[PDB]
Amino acid sequence: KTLEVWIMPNSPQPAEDFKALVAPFEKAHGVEVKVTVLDWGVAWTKITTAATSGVGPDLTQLGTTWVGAISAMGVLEPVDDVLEALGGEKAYLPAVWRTTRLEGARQATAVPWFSELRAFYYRTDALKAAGVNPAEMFASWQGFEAGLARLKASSFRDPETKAPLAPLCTPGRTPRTLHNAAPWIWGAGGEIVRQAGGRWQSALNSPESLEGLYFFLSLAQKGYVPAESLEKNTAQIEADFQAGKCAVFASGPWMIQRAQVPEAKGGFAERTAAKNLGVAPYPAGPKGRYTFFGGSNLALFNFSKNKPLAKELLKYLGGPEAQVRYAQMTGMLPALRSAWSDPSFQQNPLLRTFIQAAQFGRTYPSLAGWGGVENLAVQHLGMAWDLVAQGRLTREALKDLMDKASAAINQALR
Ligand SMILES: OC[C@H]1O[C@@H](O[C@H]2[C@H](O)[C@@H](O)[C@H](O[C@H]3[C@H](O)[C@@H](O)[C@H](O[C@H]4[C@H](O)[C@@H](O)[C@H](O)O[C@@H]4CO)O[C@@H]3CO)O[C@@H]2CO)[C@H](O)[C@@H](O)[C@@H]1O
Ligand SMILES: [Cl-]
Ligand SMILES: [Cl-]
Repeated sequence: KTLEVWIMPNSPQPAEDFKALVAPFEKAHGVEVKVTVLDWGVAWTKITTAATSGVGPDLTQLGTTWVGAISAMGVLEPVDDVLEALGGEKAYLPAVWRTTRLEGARQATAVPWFSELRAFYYRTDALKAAGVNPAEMFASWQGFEAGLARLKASSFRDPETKAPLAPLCTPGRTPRTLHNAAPWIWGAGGEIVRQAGGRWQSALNSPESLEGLYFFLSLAQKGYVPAESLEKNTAQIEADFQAGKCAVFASGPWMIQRAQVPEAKGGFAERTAAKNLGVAPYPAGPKGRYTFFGGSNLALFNFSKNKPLAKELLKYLGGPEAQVRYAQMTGMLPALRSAWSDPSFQQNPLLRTFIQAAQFGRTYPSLAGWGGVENLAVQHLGMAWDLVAQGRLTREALKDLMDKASAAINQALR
């Protein structure tokens, strides 16, 4: 008679934080909530195994980009009633509302839980020593490359590591997602997929998509990303920025919360980076400013034996008080627009920078096939990183890889 909820690791002690969050719900409803944490690397497989077997929790977290795929399997309970109780369409950013459903579907299948978007963390101390004005460096693509050139030339050394800092750390290992690449594709005027003629097709091989992708990967090729970074994944690069190896690195808003937590508690409060932390939005590309905007939603399996209490929990987790409290514990942003006004978010100057970048937030379409698109894109992007690791990424070779990515994506989408 326990409600069961599956979550990902959204906070340093993620189960304890989730239990603290729901204790008022448990007391008001006379029920216990049992939480299971799934690592982000394995969550998709465990959630899809529950969807196919009918054995699983009442509720699951879903990354926003997963909602279409899980909804298309016909295993999610409608939640238009819950979203109505929370304020309906009006209560959310369009970028958040669009993740409540499979695109074109009638009925919502997911409740917004938290939002996140990407921006650049930078070392305030390293840019000052390099003579870089952050407002110029993060204005434009030309600004960004000029600032990296100045950071490469800098004699600055981290006070702890006593060594120079990489201008930019970005991972070169085959990525799990396009989160890092997408702003450069978009800033150039391109897109991952495009809807035309009542079908979706790859646009990764568009002149504009190839422009942004080449710009981004050539920064590594030009000496602004150290060879060692190419051999790392996102978690390893995050550790490198925290350990004082990187002047600039792109991530979500949670690293602000982690900068106030001791290392022994899973943050980096003691590190120089934590004490010299800036944030700047992605620079304007040729065709405008964009960043990846995502987050997580909650879904109810239609095979749950506790749908009535599970919907009350969704209403609780989706509502103002729990919205504020969980974003405070995780370092994410509320999903619910009203909750953004809390002074805990507005008066935090680093998080305010994320708040202002949300105007340029861009999302993926909520497609049934999205996983398969992203998986083919990332496997080809990996091959392009391997060329960067040889100094052999040319425009010709990047186009050849993206034409192959585009053939396989169009096959999958058909
Ligand atoms: O693509 C699916 C989905 O992605 C969402 O973005 C997720 C990322 O997928 C995920 O890798 C990222 O994970 C963070 C996590 O939130 C932090 O809590 C975690 O914090 C760590 C800490 O940084 C570590 O030092 C320590 O080891 O433990 C704690 C956690 O216990 O750091 C990781 C690493 O980046 O979280 C992203 C935001 O949820 C998108 O939002 C969504 O749209 C996509 O659908
Ligand atoms: Cl990438
Ligand atoms: Cl896109």
